[PDB]
Amino acid sequence: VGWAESLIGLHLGKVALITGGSAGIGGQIGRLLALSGARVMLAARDRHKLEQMQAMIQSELAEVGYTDVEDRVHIAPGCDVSSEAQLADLVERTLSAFGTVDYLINNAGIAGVEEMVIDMPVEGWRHTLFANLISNYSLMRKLAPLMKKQGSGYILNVSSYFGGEKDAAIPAPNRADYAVSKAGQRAMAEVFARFLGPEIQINAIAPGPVELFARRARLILENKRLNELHAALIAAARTDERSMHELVELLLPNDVAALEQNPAAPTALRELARRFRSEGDPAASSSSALLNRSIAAKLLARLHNGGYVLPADIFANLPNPPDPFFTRAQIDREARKVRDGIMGMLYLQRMPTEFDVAMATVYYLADRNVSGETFHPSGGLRYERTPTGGELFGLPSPERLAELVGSTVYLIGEHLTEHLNLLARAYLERYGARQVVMIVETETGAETMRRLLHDHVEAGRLMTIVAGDQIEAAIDQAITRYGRPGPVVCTPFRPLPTVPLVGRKDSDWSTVLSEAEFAELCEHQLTHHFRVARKIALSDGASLALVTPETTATSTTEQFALANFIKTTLHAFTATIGVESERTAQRILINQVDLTRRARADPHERQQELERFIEAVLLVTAPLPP
Ligand SMILES: [Mg+2]
Ligand SMILES: [Mg+2]
Repeated sequence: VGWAESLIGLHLGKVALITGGSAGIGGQIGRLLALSGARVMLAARDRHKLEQMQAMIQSELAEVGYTDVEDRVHIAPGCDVSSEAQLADLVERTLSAFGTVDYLINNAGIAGVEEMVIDMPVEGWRHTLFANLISNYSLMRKLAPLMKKQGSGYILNVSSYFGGEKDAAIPAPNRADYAVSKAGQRAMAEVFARFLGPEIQINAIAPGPVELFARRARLILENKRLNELHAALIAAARTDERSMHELVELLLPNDVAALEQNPAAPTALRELARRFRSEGDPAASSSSALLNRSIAAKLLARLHNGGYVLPADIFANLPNPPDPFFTRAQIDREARKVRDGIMGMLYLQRMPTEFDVAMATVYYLADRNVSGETFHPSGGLRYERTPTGGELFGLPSPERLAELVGSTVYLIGEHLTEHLNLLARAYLERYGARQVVMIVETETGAETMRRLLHDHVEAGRLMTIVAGDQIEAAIDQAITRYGRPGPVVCTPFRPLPTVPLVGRKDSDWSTVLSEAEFAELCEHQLTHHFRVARKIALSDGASLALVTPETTATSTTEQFALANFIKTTLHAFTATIGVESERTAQRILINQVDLTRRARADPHERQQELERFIEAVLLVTAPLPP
């Protein structure tokens, strides 16, 4: 009798580790697993919140008739999952308390940087990947050996609808780091299942929206002001002789009315001011002041990152608009717009509670016959998605191909020398590009490409730059010395690793892909492209192709799995920055080109494989006529 009845015995005899276990979905999964008879370890940062969650669950267990409830619910406070050292301590603490872990519930997540890519610090991106994605691999790598040795285990990654679907990506503007980490959580389950079977199940859950929008609305309105100011300054500079520095000085009085009426100001800035007044709330200082110090700092960074020369202290004396910069009426209005938009996307016109999602998840965990899947414990969304892995294709139109004549091409890479050689020669010999800038990682890479392209090096058509781990500064060098690019083709510097992804039942797994190697994989195959895109998305007229890693007939099955992991995970990034790029005055296109095809299965077939690559890249880097 009672709603927990459905649960008694459901997970009896299991030991579960739940990260982010002090609140939200994770706390409810921990609660319901304990009611179902599992011993649970709840991991989180704040001791107090985790203590009160422990006390609530233990009280509920005793209420249902469990005895010795202290033995059934343990906590691991101070656990920052972005710290590899603290993940090691968590596993030690959990094994000492309970012995082998049966269920790894990878639930901890941080929201991330919550900015557009062009405003997203590289270290904040990396931190989100460590907290939300690399942490899931790390705990799997520590717990799967014991699971396989005992003959059973279960890894559940708590992804999100923001991570997309198996064969379709979803844009998540202002959340690219988060969306990438969510897509990676799903892709990890999709590609590791064949290696972790038969002993270990690995699945993801991807709930849709779950039960304030005010902070989110806040961010949207501040973002809007930043984007509108940036876009107006870029537009004004196209038809005004003054330097960007001189144009930004027009903003320093921080006075909407004075700017609208300044006959020395470019019309784009006067029209912007007229817009802020006409569309604003009279009680909001954003209707009478152009910006605040927070928005001003982000604007200055965009301009610097786009190559504009301005003093670091240009906004040091900017007058500070009085609170509220946006009124609660403005914030609540945008919040209701966000809410109503999500409610409108749900087929069922209701969102689940955290309890509902956890209950469905805890029933799902009892199913012993599924692996490699993403379960949707809530779902039914009208969001548009972008199918991934469409194959058949050809050359672009002759009108678009002719537009490459005289263009400046950037190629980035090092490992894929045959791809880089053929692409450079296609642009230069076949389509009359003026010059190719070859941006490599090392001097040895540079010498290799200079050797392969010696004729074009001698003729001044092929320039090489050595980027090292300073790709942003290398792009700046290319822009200053050789001019802005049209095509930019971004291939990974590094090949995929050649290591096993699982160990033998009785082995120590010492040769299996390490936690540190997994982080390096993300650095070289995801963050590499993020860093290039972050810069190129400020370069007007660029067409960026992000290229994911190769697999050949000599590539291992582990490399094929890692290539598919990267493909899926990067498609979340590509879809997101595509939408974000619509908000800047700079005209940029961003597309992804996948080298590894769907199935694993002589010098002629190779050269046609490479020729389809060339055609793919041309189809997304040739500019459409204006
Ligand atoms: Mg100008
Ligand atoms: Mg654009």
